Amino acid sequence: GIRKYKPTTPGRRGASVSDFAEITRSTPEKSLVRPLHGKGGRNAHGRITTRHKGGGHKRAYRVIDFRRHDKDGVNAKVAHIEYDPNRTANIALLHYLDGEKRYIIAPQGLKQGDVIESGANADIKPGNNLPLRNIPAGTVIHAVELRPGGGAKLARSAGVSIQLLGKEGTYAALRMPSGEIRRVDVRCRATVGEVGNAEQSNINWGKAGRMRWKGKRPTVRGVVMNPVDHPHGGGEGKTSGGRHPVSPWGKPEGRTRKPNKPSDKLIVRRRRTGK
RNA sequence: CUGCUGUGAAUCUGCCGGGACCACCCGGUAAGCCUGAAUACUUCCCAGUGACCGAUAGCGGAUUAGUACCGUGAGGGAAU
RNA sequence: UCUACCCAUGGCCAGGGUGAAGCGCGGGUAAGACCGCGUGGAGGCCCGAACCCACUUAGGUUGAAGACUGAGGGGAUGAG
RNA sequence: GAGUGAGAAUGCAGGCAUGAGUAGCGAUUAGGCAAGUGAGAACCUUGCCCGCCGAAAGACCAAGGGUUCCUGGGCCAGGCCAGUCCGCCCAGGGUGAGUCGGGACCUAAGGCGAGGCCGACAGGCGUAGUCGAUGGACAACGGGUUGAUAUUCCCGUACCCGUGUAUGUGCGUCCAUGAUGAAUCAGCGGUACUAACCAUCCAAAACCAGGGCUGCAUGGGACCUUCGUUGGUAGUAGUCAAGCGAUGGGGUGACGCAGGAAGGUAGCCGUACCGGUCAGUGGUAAUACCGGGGUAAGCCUGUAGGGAGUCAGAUAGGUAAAUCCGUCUGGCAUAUAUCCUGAGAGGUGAUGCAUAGCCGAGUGAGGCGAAUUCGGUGAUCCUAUGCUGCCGAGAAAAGCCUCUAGCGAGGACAUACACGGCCCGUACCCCAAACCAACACAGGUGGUCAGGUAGAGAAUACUAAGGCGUACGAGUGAACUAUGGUUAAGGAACUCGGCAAAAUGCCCCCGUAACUUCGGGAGAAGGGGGACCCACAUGGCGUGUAAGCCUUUACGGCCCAAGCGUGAGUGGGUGGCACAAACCAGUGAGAAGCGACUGUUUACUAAAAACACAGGUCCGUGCGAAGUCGCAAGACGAUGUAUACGGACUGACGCCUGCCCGGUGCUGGAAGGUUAAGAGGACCCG
RNA sequence: AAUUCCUUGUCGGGUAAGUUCCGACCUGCACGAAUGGCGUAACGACUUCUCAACUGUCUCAACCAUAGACUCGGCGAAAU
RNA sequence: UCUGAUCGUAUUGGGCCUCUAACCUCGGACCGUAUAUCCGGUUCAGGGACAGUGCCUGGUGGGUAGUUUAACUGGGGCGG
RNA sequence: AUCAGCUUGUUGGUGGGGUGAUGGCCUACCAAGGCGACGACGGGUAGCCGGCCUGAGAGGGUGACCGGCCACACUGGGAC
RNA sequence: CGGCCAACUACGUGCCAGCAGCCGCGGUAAUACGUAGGGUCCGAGCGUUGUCCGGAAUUACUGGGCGUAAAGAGCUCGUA
RNA sequence: GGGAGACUGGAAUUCCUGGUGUAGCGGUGGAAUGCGCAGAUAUCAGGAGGAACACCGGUGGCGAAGGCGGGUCUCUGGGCAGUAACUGACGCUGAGGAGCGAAAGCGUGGGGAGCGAACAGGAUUAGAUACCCUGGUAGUCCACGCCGUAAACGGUGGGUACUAGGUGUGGGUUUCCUUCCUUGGGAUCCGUGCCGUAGCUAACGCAUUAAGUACCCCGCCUGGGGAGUACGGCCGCAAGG
RNA sequence: UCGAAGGUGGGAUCGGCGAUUGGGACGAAGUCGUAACAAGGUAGCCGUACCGGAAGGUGCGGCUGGAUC
RNA sequence: GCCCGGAUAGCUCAGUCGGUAGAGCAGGGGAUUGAAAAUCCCCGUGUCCUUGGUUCGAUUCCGAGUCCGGGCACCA
RNA sequence: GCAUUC
Ligand SMILES: [Mg+2]
Ligand SMILES: [Mg+2]
Ligand SMILES: [Mg+2]
Ligand SMILES: [Mg+2]
Ligand SMILES: [Mg+2]
Ligand SMILES: [Mg+2]
Ligand SMILES: [Mg+2]
Ligand SMILES: [Mg+2]
Ligand SMILES: [Mg+2]
Ligand SMILES: [Mg+2]
Ligand SMILES: [Mg+2]
Ligand SMILES: [Mg+2]
Ligand SMILES: [Mg+2]
Ligand SMILES: [Mg+2]
Ligand SMILES: [Mg+2]
Ligand SMILES: [Mg+2]
Ligand SMILES: [Mg+2]
Ligand SMILES: [Mg+2]
Ligand SMILES: [Mg+2]
Ligand SMILES: [Mg+2]
Ligand SMILES: [Mg+2]
Ligand SMILES: [Mg+2]
Ligand SMILES: [Mg+2]
Ligand SMILES: [Mg+2]
Ligand SMILES: [Mg+2]
Ligand SMILES: [Mg+2]
Ligand SMILES: [Mg+2]
Ligand SMILES: [Mg+2]
Ligand SMILES: [Mg+2]
Ligand SMILES: [Mg+2]
Ligand SMILES: [Mg+2]
Ligand SMILES: [Mg+2]
Ligand SMILES: [Mg+2]
Ligand SMILES: [Mg+2]
Ligand SMILES: [Mg+2]
Ligand SMILES: [Mg+2]
Ligand SMILES: [Mg+2]
Ligand SMILES: [Mg+2]
Ligand SMILES: [Mg+2]
Ligand SMILES: [Mg+2]
Ligand SMILES: [Mg+2]
Ligand SMILES: [Mg+2]
Ligand SMILES: [Mg+2]
Ligand SMILES: [Mg+2]
Ligand SMILES: [Mg+2]
Ligand SMILES: [Mg+2]
Ligand SMILES: [Mg+2]
Ligand SMILES: [Mg+2]
Ligand SMILES: [Mg+2]
Ligand SMILES: [Mg+2]
Ligand SMILES: [Mg+2]
Ligand SMILES: [Mg+2]
Ligand SMILES: [Mg+2]
Ligand SMILES: [Mg+2]
Ligand SMILES: [Mg+2]
Ligand SMILES: [Mg+2]
Ligand SMILES: [Mg+2]
Ligand SMILES: [Mg+2]
Ligand SMILES: [Mg+2]
Ligand SMILES: [Mg+2]
Ligand SMILES: [Mg+2]
Ligand SMILES: [Mg+2]
Ligand SMILES: [Mg+2]
Ligand SMILES: [Mg+2]
Ligand SMILES: [Mg+2]
Ligand SMILES: [Mg+2]
Ligand SMILES: [Mg+2]
Ligand SMILES: [Mg+2]
Ligand SMILES: [Mg+2]
Ligand SMILES: [Mg+2]
Ligand SMILES: [Mg+2]
Ligand SMILES: [Mg+2]
Ligand SMILES: [Mg+2]
Ligand SMILES: [Mg+2]
Ligand SMILES: [Mg+2]
Ligand SMILES: [Mg+2]
Ligand SMILES: [Mg+2]
Ligand SMILES: [Mg+2]
Ligand SMILES: [Mg+2]
Ligand SMILES: [Mg+2]
Ligand SMILES: [Mg+2]
Ligand SMILES: [Mg+2]
Ligand SMILES: [Mg+2]
Ligand SMILES: [Mg+2]
Ligand SMILES: [Mg+2]
Ligand SMILES: [Mg+2]
Ligand SMILES: [Mg+2]
Ligand SMILES: [Mg+2]
Ligand SMILES: [Mg+2]
Ligand SMILES: [Mg+2]
Ligand SMILES: [Mg+2]
Ligand SMILES: [Mg+2]
Ligand SMILES: [Mg+2]
Ligand SMILES: [Mg+2]
Ligand SMILES: [Mg+2]
Ligand SMILES: [Mg+2]
Ligand SMILES: [Mg+2]
Ligand SMILES: [Mg+2]
Ligand SMILES: [Mg+2]
Ligand SMILES: [Mg+2]
Ligand SMILES: [Mg+2]
Ligand SMILES: [Mg+2]
Ligand SMILES: [Mg+2]
Ligand SMILES: [Mg+2]
Ligand SMILES: [Mg+2]
Ligand SMILES: [Mg+2]
Ligand SMILES: [Mg+2]
Ligand SMILES: [Mg+2]
Ligand SMILES: [Mg+2]
Ligand SMILES: [Mg+2]
Ligand SMILES: [Mg+2]
Ligand SMILES: [Mg+2]
Ligand SMILES: [Mg+2]
Ligand SMILES: [Mg+2]
Ligand SMILES: [Mg+2]
Ligand SMILES: [Mg+2]
Ligand SMILES: [Mg+2]
Ligand SMILES: [Mg+2]
Ligand SMILES: [Mg+2]
Ligand SMILES: [Mg+2]
Ligand SMILES: [Mg+2]
Ligand SMILES: [Mg+2]
Ligand SMILES: [Mg+2]
Ligand SMILES: [Mg+2]
Ligand SMILES: [Mg+2]
Ligand SMILES: [Mg+2]
Ligand SMILES: [Mg+2]
Ligand SMILES: [Mg+2]
Ligand SMILES: [Mg+2]
Ligand SMILES: [Mg+2]
Ligand SMILES: [Mg+2]
Repeated sequence: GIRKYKPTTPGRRGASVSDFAEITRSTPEKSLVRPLHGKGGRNAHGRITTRHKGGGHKRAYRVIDFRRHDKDGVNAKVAHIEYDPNRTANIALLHYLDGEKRYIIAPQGLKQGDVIESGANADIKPGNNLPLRNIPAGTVIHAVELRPGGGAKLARSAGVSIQLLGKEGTYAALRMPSGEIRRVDVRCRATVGEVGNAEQSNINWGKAGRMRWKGKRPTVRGVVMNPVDHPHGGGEGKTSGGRHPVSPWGKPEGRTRKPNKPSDKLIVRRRRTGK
């Protein structure tokens, strides 16, 4: 759920925080943690290539299993649900009967002690991962591969899910969280369920400093820059920019998907805008 | 004459040049290679010359001179 | 090697206030909501040194200083 | 034949005038006298005083500097005066490490980068690697000594890596003691070649206007075959048992922020005891006063605190194997049981070292040397990489431990003796005239120690240890300027404006409005008390010794007179103009505009109403995405996946956000009009 | 009106006196709904107006001390 | 053979559906390789004569670059 | 009730004081009580009664004179 | 002296001047206006205003109501 | 069809994809905006998605009222009859108070087919901020809160006893006639309708389901307007109650 | 010690005036529509919401205190 | 003040070529109605602001004057 | 279909 802060200070008025109710353990698996460091939005040239990044809390990477392909038939039990800094969803530590320990995105409703299984023979129960071929149409799924063996790429953020609409030949038709309908190979893997932590979107961060903790630097509006800095810059007093809205690099607001991408053959229709 | 991109021949009745192009004459024999001398220059070494300078001149530098000193640095840079 | 921003790894923030959530107990009820009393120690929270700023004013203005000094001023567990 | 004629280009170089014997001589501490030295003394030396700093202007470092350090000498440059002095000049001397700070150890960001990929060339990136501390690991403390170094030399006592010899205990390759487990022959049931048995489904050919045969398909039991069962051979021959053990596997290393409480110690304040003083004053001979009232690492011991279940069977998940780790099943556990970890107390180290004083004797060296108990207070240091809470969820590698793989005939451990322990730094300055500042410059410079009395305090006042008086002085009641001080009566009449001053200020009680997002507003406002002495008081509270009580007798527990410390209140008295006494230390109230708020900004005339902000909407983006850097490769976005990411405008919150798609963008469409190169090649011309 | 030229608009309030300020009117030169409109508790070294207290800001200036100024000795510039 | 309607044999262009073999894959596995999210090879699984990239060509193109933007004038601008 | 909470000598106790007398009447200590929708605490109005006026009565209104109580004596306080 | 409510006609103005407790009377023929004659009720008094009760069963105890006139809480549960 | 949760079914509207196929479709009192000719409407197939549940289905059932209808399953409330086994007046009502409470509306997050305030055009008209037409946003739907009103009506407060009958219908019991046919008929208990006596009512009407005859408790009225308004207060995010 | 009057302070509460501004009632023969009463020419009314010079219009749910059949 | 555009029926607006003055509303007379309004049918209404000039002829093509809308009156 | 007022 969401816990609302009391208005004891201007910075806290209106703000809220996760109740972290699903969290069972406060520390990660040592053997599944890798180091991570901040990039500040700078690339190999040391140039800022993504603005508004830097200054966030230090965090470590939990190795998430996005393939789940080498454990068909080996059941696992959910040992813990824990917080991950690197994504909106929570993560579930699985103990396989192999004695292997792996992290997976925690689906909605998955509790400690549940049994999870993988592969063609698995039951259609939240957290079970199996080829789309064996997933009946109409089911809600997440963490879907784009290419067989490529690893889960779609529907990974907290609360999101994909609906498997149907199967025809080698392809399954999927409705994306965005609403776009697209085809994927039926050999591609998916996990049954929605993604957990769906309440996170309702959090009111409350104050500038908390976004700084999350690594977001301030965004200066174009209209308050000078012409040399931004096409919207300039003018005496307040202005609307003095021209059609453009990026800081002058690109107009239009479609930016490249024409004639090969994936255009797999896309049935694009998302609808302003429905 | 020559680069890149397409297209793409004939072995002497051949082919290529004679300022679009054609004919006729003339010259030559492409898509293989090598080649001394006459020409250009002087960090450095030797022997000399000047209706050239003679210490604010002549080299930035006749004197610890690319030194002292200035500059983060590239670099600037004396005076005796 | 100034300055702007970022990355990694360390350090620093006298003293004094206020009293969030949570927890516990007692009222209250059919159970609650709710209400007292503790415990608790939250916060770009409060007052205020170090420290970081530079709001007002006087002096300096061939300065002690190519931007400073005195007197007050702001932030001071944090976007430090 | 000309580098041939200067008065001027805010011309250039050198020398030198004018201003002028003028302005200055660089803080907010301050010097004085006596004596000495010397040609010369306000400034040098010594003594006695005075003053200043004392979270520093004291003490120790990093960075930086580079001989500035010590001794002797110098005094025509330098020092804002003089100079016998100097951070200046000259000569000589001075820096000693297995343990300190680094390397020979380890990695972070980042750098470089074998091959490599990309790029006309130049080059751009980057893999394996290899560097790179601000972090990880790793062995020493106290005292003494030189003119100048000292955890480095010496003394005392330790600790950590190596090497050789000797001696003594067990452990063994070959001998042999213990230990397991596998091939194969032979006696048995369900897989199951294959011909059939049973149940069930279908119609080629099909009869007639529903009926049969045959074949096909599926499931069950059964012969061959094969797998499994249990008798022999085969513990026959194999294999394993002493240690070393990874470059490989697994643990640990291994981590945030806030917040106490508790238990300690350093330090400080007293005190038993010890040594000693009479400071020419009215009183004060021990009753008063002054000085001591010390001592590390290490090694014993294992308290407060914190942290943990253990054994057995199975396993190939851990890029091979595993007795290790992980996982799953069983049995036994809630104990002050056991073990790990760990402040401190105590013991030892220490018959030593050190010290208040006292001898003589002055160049200042040397000898002798007392007491050393008990309490109180108390850390920002230690237990603590702990514990509790929270969300923003908090390096790596080596090292260490363990596991096998693999090495193995020799090897492990203990004691004694004799030895090795490399390289670089080490002087001195280091909040400063020795670093950054052109200067012996009121600026700047990270870290470590933190005495006392007032006090909440690292504020502030005075002051101890220690360090300074810091480099022009001497005079003098001018105006005037600066910096402080006081002011009759009036009290904003000043002025653009209460600018600047003045005022308020502390602690404990009482008492506090509109409005509100119910948190606030609020220290709202307004008001009362505060000194000293005595009594209550041989009281209350903290601490806690003797005695006493309990016990799991120990580094136990309970209680506790005395002793020490310490408020708060009540009553009475006493003194002043004043009791927050000095220093220190909110002015308050009513209302409007703008911005919600804490923040950010024009280094050096603007700090704001500008920027940011949490919140909102739109647009883009389906994934080496969109966007951005790049010629590319590649990178960031993101080890993210539409509850995400980028861009645009708006800017907490409350109530709301109307009409226009003609213009110009953006999105979609393609029936018309128009339209490139490429195709075509009529006809015409030479 | 941080927007109003005319304009010190007009009326009310505050003052002995108010081109500023507060409340209104609407004749909006030339407001207006995310270059958001209208409000808003809390917050401000922002800007504006009023009051209490307080004062050398003033009526109106006087006196004291220190650093310069001034005198003597030493050193000894500068712009022009 | 011609006004013109048609069928099959060639030649040659346009569209559309497929196929695999060029080409592509930051999809999997394996090897070079002790080490290796580089790179290369092998192979499997997908795209596929499309895409990408040469050359030629028409658009969009203040994203960037070089430049232009007169004179007269009772100062210049505006007007003329 | 368009007035829901009020009270700290306030509610009770003991030892004193006080009065003609009982009693927080006063006082020191001790206990934490007392009064309230059977309207406490507030606000408004009013001297009360025998009676009078009206009315079939019940009731409504009223308190001049006469008679009984109470209260005050320019306003507020005090005692002798 | 219209009806309540005892007591009527003429003249004068004609929605004027005026009357009135209520309903209502005055618009050139008024028993309601003004005057006169007559009449009626009271009489040293008669009228008017104010005030209270009655009529008012119109706060209904005696002594009223709530389907449609004013009036059943939107519906339950339950405290005194 | 009393409530709650979960899952699920088909018809139809809309959209999408693809055939077939053209030039009209759509709409009205009559038209026009509108949708088409870039391939609509119509017709066929497939897909998506949301909302409401035809027939059964009634002046019938259940619920305190508001209300409740596709199916299935799970959890759960009330009512009625029969039997008198049990308790032994434990009852009734209820100022304040608490809870529930259509639709609209409000907050946050989803969803959005159809419908549709506002908003556009078209038409009508003197005008037409309407009625009619074409579109169309909040909303209507879901999750969790808030709001607390309706002609929330039987315009009829709750409990109890009594006072001619007749006739429908829903849920139980029982006696007879007997085929044992059974809507055969009777009696009885509990609902729900119609019609009618007595009695009541100003009348209309009510009439064993009272507005009759009586007892207990609550709420409410006191001429029409001003006004269910102002002020104060309480509640609410606001609207407002 | 207690203590009238007096002083100071921040609030309670009851009123009066107030530029400007809200609605209410009444008034003669004014202006604009025609919403209600008949099916009042779109049945009316109730709650609520949005809109419009005004009456009022429209949506959602409700009522008959609704005509014709 | 400078530069534009205006000025036509009672009102609001077209017209322009040098040979014109036309629309909607209002007004007047009929019709419809018991009577108004709405509606329907016949009618009337012009220095084309003033002013001079060109021309055979001016609403029209020039210059001037009055009145009225727009864009400007700036830099120290 | 339309049909306001006195
Ligand atoms: Mg790099
Ligand atoms: Mg951004
Ligand atoms: Mg997370
Ligand atoms: Mg968010
Ligand atoms: Mg911004
Ligand atoms: Mg700007
Ligand atoms: Mg630009
Ligand atoms: Mg502007
Ligand atoms: Mg979006
Ligand atoms: Mg040629
Ligand atoms: Mg050659
Ligand atoms: Mg010479
Ligand atoms: Mg020279
Ligand atoms: Mg430079
Ligand atoms: Mg240098
Ligand atoms: Mg703060
Ligand atoms: Mg700054
Ligand atoms: Mg000066
Ligand atoms: Mg300062
Ligand atoms: Mg201050
Ligand atoms: Mg302050
Ligand atoms: Mg502060
Ligand atoms: Mg904090
Ligand atoms: Mg010359
Ligand atoms: Mg000369
Ligand atoms: Mg000269
Ligand atoms: Mg001179
Ligand atoms: Mg002079
Ligand atoms: Mg002078
Ligand atoms: Mg001087
Ligand atoms: Mg000095
Ligand atoms: Mg002397
Ligand atoms: Mg001196
Ligand atoms: Mg001092
Ligand atoms: Mg020296
Ligand atoms: Mg020396
Ligand atoms: Mg010397
Ligand atoms: Mg000298
Ligand atoms: Mg000198
Ligand atoms: Mg690296
Ligand atoms: Mg590289
Ligand atoms: Mg290379
Ligand atoms: Mg290294
Ligand atoms: Mg280091
Ligand atoms: Mg030394
Ligand atoms: Mg970790
Ligand atoms: Mg004496
Ligand atoms: Mg010890
Ligand atoms: Mg001793
Ligand atoms: Mg040293
Ligand atoms: Mg220096
Ligand atoms: Mg200095
Ligand atoms: Mg101190
Ligand atoms: Mg200090
Ligand atoms: Mg100095
Ligand atoms: Mg001096
Ligand atoms: Mg003086
Ligand atoms: Mg004075
Ligand atoms: Mg005075
Ligand atoms: Mg003044
Ligand atoms: Mg003045
Ligand atoms: Mg003024
Ligand atoms: Mg001031
Ligand atoms: Mg002051
Ligand atoms: Mg205030
Ligand atoms: Mg006195
Ligand atoms: Mg601000
Ligand atoms: Mg603050
Ligand atoms: Mg601020
Ligand atoms: Mg500035
Ligand atoms: Mg400033
Ligand atoms: Mg945002
Ligand atoms: Mg890209
Ligand atoms: Mg936009
Ligand atoms: Mg803005
Ligand atoms: Mg387009
Ligand atoms: Mg004004
Ligand atoms: Mg005025
Ligand atoms: Mg105003
Ligand atoms: Mg604007
Ligand atoms: Mg808008
Ligand atoms: Mg806008
Ligand atoms: Mg704004
Ligand atoms: Mg400020
Ligand atoms: Mg002086
Ligand atoms: Mg002098
Ligand atoms: Mg192509
Ligand atoms: Mg340009
Ligand atoms: Mg050029
Ligand atoms: Mg010009
Ligand atoms: Mg001019
Ligand atoms: Mg011009
Ligand atoms: Mg007594
Ligand atoms: Mg009275
Ligand atoms: Mg009566
Ligand atoms: Mg009579
Ligand atoms: Mg009565
Ligand atoms: Mg009466
Ligand atoms: Mg009545
Ligand atoms: Mg009744
Ligand atoms: Mg009624
Ligand atoms: Mg009712
Ligand atoms: Mg539900
Ligand atoms: Mg179609
Ligand atoms: Mg169709
Ligand atoms: Mg009840
Ligand atoms: Mg009630
Ligand atoms: Mg609703
Ligand atoms: Mg709304
Ligand atoms: Mg809603
Ligand atoms: Mg919504
Ligand atoms: Mg409710
Ligand atoms: Mg109601
Ligand atoms: Mg109803
Ligand atoms: Mg009702
Ligand atoms: Mg009844
Ligand atoms: Mg019945
Ligand atoms: Mg009846
Ligand atoms: Mg009745
Ligand atoms: Mg009313
Ligand atoms: Mg109301
Ligand atoms: Mg009110
Ligand atoms: Mg008024
Ligand atoms: Mg009507
Ligand atoms: Mg109607
Ligand atoms: Mg109508
Ligand atoms: Mg009606
Ligand atoms: Mg409407
Ligand atoms: Mg309706
Ligand atoms: Mg200007
Ligand atoms: Mg009319």
